[PDB]
Amino acid sequence: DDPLQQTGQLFGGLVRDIRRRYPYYLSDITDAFSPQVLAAVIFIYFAALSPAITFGGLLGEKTRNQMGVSELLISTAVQGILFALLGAQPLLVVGFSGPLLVFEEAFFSFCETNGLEYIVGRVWIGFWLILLVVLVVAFEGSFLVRFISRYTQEIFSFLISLIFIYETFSKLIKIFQDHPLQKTYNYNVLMVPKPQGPLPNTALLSLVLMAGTFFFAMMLRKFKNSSYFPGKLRRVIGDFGVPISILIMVLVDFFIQDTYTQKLSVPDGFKVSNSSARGWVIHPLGLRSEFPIWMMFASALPALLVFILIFLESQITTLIVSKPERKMVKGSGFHLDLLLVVGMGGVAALFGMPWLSATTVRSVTHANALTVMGKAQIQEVKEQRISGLLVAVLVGLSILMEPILSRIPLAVLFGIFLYMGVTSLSGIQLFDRILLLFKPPKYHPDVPYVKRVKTWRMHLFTGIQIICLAVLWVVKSTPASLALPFVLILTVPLRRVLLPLIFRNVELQCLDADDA
Amino acid sequence: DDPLQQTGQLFGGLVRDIRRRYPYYLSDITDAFSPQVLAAVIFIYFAALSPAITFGGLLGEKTRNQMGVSELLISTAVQGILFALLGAQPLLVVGFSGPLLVFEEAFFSFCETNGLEYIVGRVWIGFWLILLVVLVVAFEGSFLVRFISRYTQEIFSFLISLIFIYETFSKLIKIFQDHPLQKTYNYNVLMVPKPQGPLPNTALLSLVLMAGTFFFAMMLRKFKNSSYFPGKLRRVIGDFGVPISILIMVLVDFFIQDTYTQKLSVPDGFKVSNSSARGWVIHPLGLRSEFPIWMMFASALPALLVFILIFLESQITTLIVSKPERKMVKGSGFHLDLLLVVGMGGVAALFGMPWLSATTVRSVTHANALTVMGKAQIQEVKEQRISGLLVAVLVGLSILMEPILSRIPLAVLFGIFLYMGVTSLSGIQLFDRILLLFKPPKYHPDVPYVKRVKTWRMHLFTGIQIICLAVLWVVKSTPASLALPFVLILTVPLRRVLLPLIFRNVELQCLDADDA
Ligand SMILES: CCCCCCCCCCCCCCCCCC(=O)OC[C@H](COP(=O)([O-])OCC[N+](C)(C)C)OC(=O)CCCCCCCCCCCCCCCCC
Ligand SMILES: CCCCCCCCCCCCCCCCCC(=O)OC[C@H](COP(=O)([O-])OCC[N+](C)(C)C)OC(=O)CCCCCCCCCCCCCCCCC
Ligand SMILES: */C(=S)=N/C1=[C]C(S([O])(=O)=O)=C(/[C]=[C]/C2=C(S([O])(=O)=O)[C]=C(N=C=S)[C]=[C]2)[C]=[C]1
Ligand SMILES: */C(=S)=N\C1=[C]C(S([O])(=O)=O)=C(/[C]=[C]/C2=C(S([O])(=O)=O)[C]=C(N=C=S)[C]=[C]2)[C]=[C]1
Ligand SMILES: *[C@@H]1O[C@H](CO)[C@@H](O[C@@H]2O[C@H](CO)[C@@H](O)[C@H](O)[C@H]2NC(C)=O)[C@H](O)[C@H]1NC(C)=O
Ligand SMILES: *[C@@H]1O[C@H](CO)[C@@H](O[C@@H]2O[C@H](CO)[C@@H](O)[C@H](O)[C@H]2NC(C)=O)[C@H](O)[C@H]1NC(C)=O
Ligand SMILES: CC(C)CCC[C@@H](C)[C@H]1CC[C@H]2[C@@H]3CC=C4C[C@@H](O)CC[C@]4(C)[C@H]3CC[C@]12C
Ligand SMILES: CC(C)CCC[C@@H](C)[C@H]1CC[C@H]2[C@@H]3CC=C4C[C@@H](O)CC[C@]4(C)[C@H]3CC[C@]12C
Ligand SMILES: CC(C)CCC[C@@H](C)[C@H]1CC[C@H]2[C@@H]3CC=C4C[C@@H](O)CC[C@]4(C)[C@H]3CC[C@]12C
Ligand SMILES: CC(C)CCC[C@@H](C)[C@H]1CC[C@H]2[C@@H]3CC=C4C[C@@H](O)CC[C@]4(C)[C@H]3CC[C@]12C
Ligand SMILES: CC(C)CCC[C@@H](C)[C@H]1CC[C@H]2[C@@H]3CC=C4C[C@@H](O)CC[C@]4(C)[C@H]3CC[C@]12C
Ligand SMILES: CC(C)CCC[C@@H](C)[C@H]1CC[C@H]2[C@@H]3CC=C4C[C@@H](O)CC[C@]4(C)[C@H]3CC[C@]12C
Ligand SMILES: CC(C)CCC[C@@H](C)[C@H]1CC[C@H]2[C@@H]3CC=C4C[C@@H](O)CC[C@]4(C)[C@H]3CC[C@]12C
Ligand SMILES: CC(C)CCC[C@@H](C)[C@H]1CC[C@H]2[C@@H]3CC=C4C[C@@H](O)CC[C@]4(C)[C@H]3CC[C@]12C
Repeated sequence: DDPLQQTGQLFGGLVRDIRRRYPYYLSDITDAFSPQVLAAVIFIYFAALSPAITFGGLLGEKTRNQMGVSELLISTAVQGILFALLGAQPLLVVGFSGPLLVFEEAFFSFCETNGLEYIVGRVWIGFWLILLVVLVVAFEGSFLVRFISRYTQEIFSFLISLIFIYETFSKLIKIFQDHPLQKTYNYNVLMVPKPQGPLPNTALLSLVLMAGTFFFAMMLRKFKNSSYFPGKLRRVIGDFGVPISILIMVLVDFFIQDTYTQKLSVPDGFKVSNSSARGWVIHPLGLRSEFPIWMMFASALPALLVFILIFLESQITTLIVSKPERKMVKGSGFHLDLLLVVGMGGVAALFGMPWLSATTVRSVTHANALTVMGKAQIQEVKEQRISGLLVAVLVGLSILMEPILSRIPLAVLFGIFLYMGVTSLSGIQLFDRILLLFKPPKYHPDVPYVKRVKTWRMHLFTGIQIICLAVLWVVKSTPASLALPFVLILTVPLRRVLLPLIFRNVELQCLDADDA
Repeated sequence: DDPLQQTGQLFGGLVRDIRRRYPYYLSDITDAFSPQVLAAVIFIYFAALSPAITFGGLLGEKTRNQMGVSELLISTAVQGILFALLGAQPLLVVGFSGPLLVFEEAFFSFCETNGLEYIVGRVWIGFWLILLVVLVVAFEGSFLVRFISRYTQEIFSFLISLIFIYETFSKLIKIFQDHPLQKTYNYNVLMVPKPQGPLPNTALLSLVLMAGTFFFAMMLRKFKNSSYFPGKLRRVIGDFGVPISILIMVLVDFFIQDTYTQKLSVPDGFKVSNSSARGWVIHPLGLRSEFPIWMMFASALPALLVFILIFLESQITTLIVSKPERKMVKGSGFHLDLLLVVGMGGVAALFGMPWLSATTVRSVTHANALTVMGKAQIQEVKEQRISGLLVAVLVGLSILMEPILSRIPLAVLFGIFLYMGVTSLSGIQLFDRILLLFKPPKYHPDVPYVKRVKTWRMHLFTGIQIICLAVLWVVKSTPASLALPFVLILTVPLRRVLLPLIFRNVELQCLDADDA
C-alpha cells in the first residue's frame, strides 16, 4: 500500500502512482470549490511569480539574456499547468530554485571558457535528464527516498527555511545599500532603467511596507485562530489573511505619490530576452557555430548533477508535504512527480527555457494554505489540482496584467516571504527541539522524545543536527555550493551508521520517528 | 476599617489615613530593595519627564514663558519628592495634565482681556485652593468618593487611556506634517532653534523608532509571561522590559548619524523661562502693576474649578490604583493625598510654578510596573516610597543630565506611551465588555456579569457607557473642555437614578461590582 515499496515490474511505481491518485480526479476539481482555495491561489501566485521575476532577472544578468524573465515565466506557467493536471501531488509548486541558478551561472562560465554555445549545451543536458529519469522511474529508483528519514528531511526543510528568511532580509538590506539614509541627495536621478543614485525615504518606506505586510499577515493568522467575530466571517477573513495584508499595504503605497519604491517589473510581451542570440526553438547541432560531439556526450555529467539537484529538492519536498502528521488522504506518487518535473525540464531545455523543481518553501506554503485547522490539530487538507493550475496560468498571464503588477511594491512581497519563511518552520521537530534548548526542563511538552529520553541526550541529538545545518550553511556560501545536495545525502549515513554508536536504539526511534 | 467612612471628628479622615500607612513606613524603604523597583524607576522617569517637557513647552508657548519647562520640571520634582515621603499612596505619580493646561491657557486669555497680571493671579487661586482643601479635609469631603462606582471609574479610566493613545498618534502624525514624504527637499535647513523646513527620512525613521520601541516592549512583556530561559533571568529581563526596549532603540538611532530625529530638549540651567517677566518668588500684591482686590476675591471661582479638576483626576486615580482586585495591602488614604497634592499646588503657585494632580495613566503605569504576577493572577504589589522619590529626584536632576537626554529621540518615547496606553486598559471591565461585543455569545468568560445576565442586556449596559465615552470625547474637544469633570460627575446620577429604571437590581450588582 505504501508508495516507496519496490514492486519488481519495470515502471511498476509509475503505474501504481497513476492507479492510486487518478481515481480521485473528479474530487481534485470539486474539492477546489471553497474560498480557502481562491485565497491560496492569490497568495501562492505572488510566492510563485516574484522568484520567477528575480531569478529571471539574475539569469538575464548571469547569461547575457540567453535565458531571462520571459523564458522562466513561460516555463513556470507551462510546466505548472501540465504538472497540476497530470501530477501525482498537485500541492507541489514547480519552479526555479537557487541551486538551479548556481548551475546555470556555473555551466555558462564553463561554456564561455571552452568556447562552446551555452543555450544549445543545455538542450543536450535536457536529453540526458529525459534519458536518466525514464531509466530511474523504469527501475523505481525513487524507492531510495524511503531511506531519507525525518532526520535528513528536517535538516533540509529547516536549512531551506532559514536561507529563505536570510535572503529576504539580504534583499531589504540591499535597498538600504542602494538608497542609504544620507543628509543630502541629488534631486536629479534618472529613473528610466533604474534609480541612478540614492533617493530619500525609499529604504525606510521599504522597511515599513515589509514590516507592515508581515505584521498584518501574522495578525490575520492570529485572528483566524482567535475566538472573535462570527465563525463563518472569521474563516473568510482569516483564509484571505495574506491577500488582505497585500491589498491594504499595496493601497498604502499607492496613496503615497511622491516617494519611490521598487515595483514588480515584467517583460513588454512574449519574446525571447535576446532575439540576436536565439529564437523560441534551440537547435541541438548549433545556432552560429558547430556544437562539438565531445560535449554532446560529456553533458551527461552536468545532467547527472542537475538530476541529483532536482531529485533531492523535489523528492524531499514530496516527503515533507505528503507526511503522515498532515492529513493527505488522496495519496502521493514519488515516481510520476519525478517523471514529469525532470521530464518537462528536458523538453523545456529544447525551447531555451529553464528546467524547474518542486521547491520546498512554495510547496509547503501552498500545502499549508489549503490545510483547514480544527479546535490545535489538522482536520483535513483541501487536496485538489485547481490551486496549482490557476497559479501556473496567472504566472503565464503575468505579462498581460503588467498594469496590475506595476503598482505592487517588492517591499510588500518581502513581508509575505518573511511570513512564508516563519510559517514553514511550524511542522518541524528540529525547530521544536531547538526551542527546548532555551525552555527549562520542567516546561517541555508531553511528547515521545521528552518522557522516555534524557534532556541532555535530546539536546546532544539537537546539537548534532545544528552542526549539520552549520556545515551545510558554509557549503552553500562557498564555491562548492552545487556539492550541498551530496553533503545533505551524507546526513543519511550519519543517522544510519554514526548516531547508533553514541545513542541507543530506543532513543533514535523516539527522536527520529516516521509517524508521531 | 474602610477609608471612605465619615468619622465625625474634624480632620478624622486625615489622621485615620496617617495612623493606617505610617506604621508600614520602614516597609516602604525595605520593599524597594528589588530589581523590579529599579526597572520601574527608569520606566516611570521617562513617562514622568516627557510630559513635563511637552506641557512645559506648550505652557511656554501659551503664556509668553511666564510659566514653562524649567518651572514645571522643578514643581514636578519638589512635589514628587514631598508626596513620595509624606503621601498615603506613594504609587500615585504627581504631575501636570491636559485639563490643568486647558485652565492655564483659559486663565491667561482672561488675565490678558481684563488687563490684570497672570502669574500673580495664579498665587491668589493657590491661596483659595489651600483654603478649600483644608476645609474639605476638615469635614472629610473625600467621603463623597465612595459614591463614585466602577461605572464612573472605568468610563474615566478608559476615556483617559484612549485620549493618551490618540494624542500619542497625533504627535507621530504631526512629524509627517512637519517632515512630509516629498520627491525633493532643501539641502539647506537651519537646525539651531528647530528644523526650518521638511527633511528626508525623519518622518519614516520616527515611525520605525516608535513602532520598534512599542514592538520590543510588548515582546519582552510576552517573554516575561512565557516559559523560556531560567526563571531568575526571565523576570530580570522581563521586569527591565521597557528600559531594554528604550536602550536598544536609542542605540539604533545613535548609530544612524546622517538622519535627523527630534530629541528630548531641557533648559540650560535652573532659571525662570522669562527673567524680564518674573523672579523665583511671585508677589501677591503685584509685580509691575497693582493687582486689583476684585480678582483677589473672584479668584475663588477659578480655584473652585481647579479644585474639582485636581480632586476628580486624583481621587478617581486613587480609586483605580487602590482597588480590591489589585493586591494593595498597605492601604490608601484619600484625605492625606488630597491635602498634599492640592496643598503643595497652592504653595507651588507662590513660586510661579504649576500646581499638579495624581495623573491616571502615569499612576496606573507606575502601579502596574511594581505588580509581581503569578502562574494568570496578581500575587502582591511592591508598595514602597523609593520608586516615586527617585523618579521625582531624576526629573529634578534632568537639567544636569542634558548630555544623556539629548541623545534620546521622542519617537522612541512615543513607542513607550503607546505601550503605557494599551497596558492601562488591562484591569478595566468596560474594555473587557467592549471585546465581548465582537466575540460570539458561546466564547464569553465564566464571570458574574455573563452567567446570570442576558447577553443583549450586557451589551446595552456596555452601549450606554460608550455613549457616555462619546459625549465625554466631544466635550474634551469643544471649547467646554473644562466642563468635562462635571459631565463625568453626571455619570454618577446615570448609574444611581436612570440605569435602575431600564435594568434590574441583580443585573447592576453583577455588572457594576465594587469587588470581583
Ligand atoms: C507589535 C506591533 C508592532 C508594530 C508593527 C507595525 C509595522 C509598521 C507598519 C506601519 C503602518 C504603515 C504606515 C505607512 C506610513 C504612512 C505614510 C503616509 O503617507 O502617512 C502620512 C500621514 C499624514 O501625513 P501627511 O503627509 O499626509 O500630511 C500632509 C502633509 N502636509 C502638511 C505637508 C501637506 O501620517 C500617518 O498616516 C501617520 C503615520 C502612519 C500610521 C501609523 C501606524 C501605526 C504604527 C505605530 C506602531 C504600531 C501601532 C499598534 C496599535 C495597535 C496595538 C497593537
Ligand atoms: C509582529 C511583527 C512585527 C515586527 C515589526 C516591528 C516594528 C518595526 C521595527 C523595525 C526595526 C527597525 C530597526 C532598523 C532601523 C533602521 C536601520 C538603519 O537605517 O540602518 C542602516 C542599515 C543598513 O546598513 P548601512 O546603511 O550602514 O549600509 C551601508 C550603506 N552604504 C553602502 C551606502 C555605505 O539597515 C539595516 O541594518 C537593515 C534594516 C534592518 C531591519 C530589521 C528587520 C526588521 C524587518 C521588518 C519587521 C519584521 C521582523 C520580524 C522578525 C522576527 C519574527 C517575529
Ligand atoms: C530572493 S527571491 N532571493 C533569493 C532567494 C533564494 S531561495 O529562495 O532559493 O533560497 C536564493 C538561493 C539561495 C540558496 C542557495 S545559494 O544560491 O546561496 O547557493 C543554495 C541552496 N542550497 C540548497 S538545496 C539553497 C538556497 C537566492 C536569492
Ligand atoms: C504629549 S505628551 N502631549 C499631550 C498629552 C496629552 S495626555 O494628557 O493624554 O497625556 C494630551 C491630552 C490632554 C487631555 C485633555 S485636552 O487638553 O486635550 O482637552 C482632556 C482630558 N480629559 C479629561 S479629565 C485629558 C487629557 C494632549 C497632549
Ligand atoms: C545577446 O547575446 C550576444 C551574445 O552574448 C551579446 O552580443 C555580444 O556582446 C558581447 C559584450 O558586449 C560582445 O562579445 C559583443 O558585443 C557581442 N558578441 C557576441 C558574442 O555576440 C549581447 O550582449 C546579448 N544581448 C543581451 C540582450 O544580453
Ligand atoms: C517675557 O514677558 C513679557 C511680557 O509678556 C514679553 O514682553 C512683551 O511682549 C509682549 C508681546 O509682544 C508685548 O507686551 C511687548 O512686546 C512686551 N512688553 C511687555 C513686558 O509686556 C516677552 O515677550 C516675554 N518673553 C518671553 C521669554 O516669552
Ligand atoms: C493585486 C493586489 C492589490 C492584491 C489583490 C487581492 C484581492 C484580489 C483580494 C483581497 C481581498 C479579497 C476578497 C476578500 C473576501 C472575499 C469574500 C469571499 O466570500 C469571496 C472572495 C472575496 C470577495 C475576496 C476576493 C479577492 C480579494 C479582493
Ligand atoms: C518525455 C518523458 C517525460 C516521457 C517519455 C515516454 C516514456 C518514457 C514513458 C511515458 C509513460 C510510460 C508508460 C506508462 C505506463 C505503462 C504501462 C505498463 O504496464 C508498461 C509500461 C508503460 C507502457 C510505460 C512505458 C514508458 C512510458 C511510455
Ligand atoms: C491555459 C491557458 C489559459 C494558457 C495559459 C498560458 C499562456 C498565457 C502562455 C503560456 C506560454 C505562452 C506562449 C509562449 C510563446 C509564444 C510564441 C510567440 O511568438 C507568440 C506568443 C506565444 C504563443 C505565447 C502566448 C501566451 C502563452 C500561450
Ligand atoms: C561546534 C559549534 C561551533 C557549532 C554551533 C552550534 C552550537 C550552538 C551547538 C553545538 C553543540 C551544542 C551542545 C551539545 C551538547 C549540549 C549538552 C546539553 O546538556 C546542553 C546543550 C549543549 C551544551 C549543546 C548546546 C548547543 C551547541 C553548543
Ligand atoms: C538612557 C537610555 C539609554 C536608557 C537607559 C536604560 C539603562 C539604564 C538600563 C537598560 C538595561 C538595564 C540593566 C538590565 C539588567 C540588569 C540586571 C539587574 O540585576 C541589575 C540592573 C541591570 C544591570 C540593569 C541596569 C539599568 C539598565 C542598564
Ligand atoms: C499643605 C497645607 C494645606 C498644610 C496646612 C493646613 C493645616 C490647616 C493642617 C496641616 C496639618 C493639620 C493638622 C494635622 C494633625 C492634627 C491632629 C489632630 O488630632 C487634630 C487636627 C490636626 C491639628 C490638624 C489640623 C489641620 C492642620 C494644621
Ligand atoms: C532630593 C535632592 C536630590 C534634590 C533634588 C532636586 C534638585 C535637583 C532641584 C529641585 C529644585 C531645584 C532648585 C530650584 C531653584 C533654584 C534657585 C536658583 O537661583 C538656583 C538653583 C536652585 C536652588 C535649584 C537647584 C536644584 C534643585 C534643588
Ligand atoms: C458613539 C456611538 C457608538 C454610541 C452608541 C453605542 C453603540 C456601540 C451601542 C449602543 C447600543 C448597543 C447595542 C445594544 C444591544 C445589542 C443587542 C445584542 O444582542 C448585540 C449588540 C447590540 C446590538 C448593541 C451593540 C452596540 C450598541 C449599538
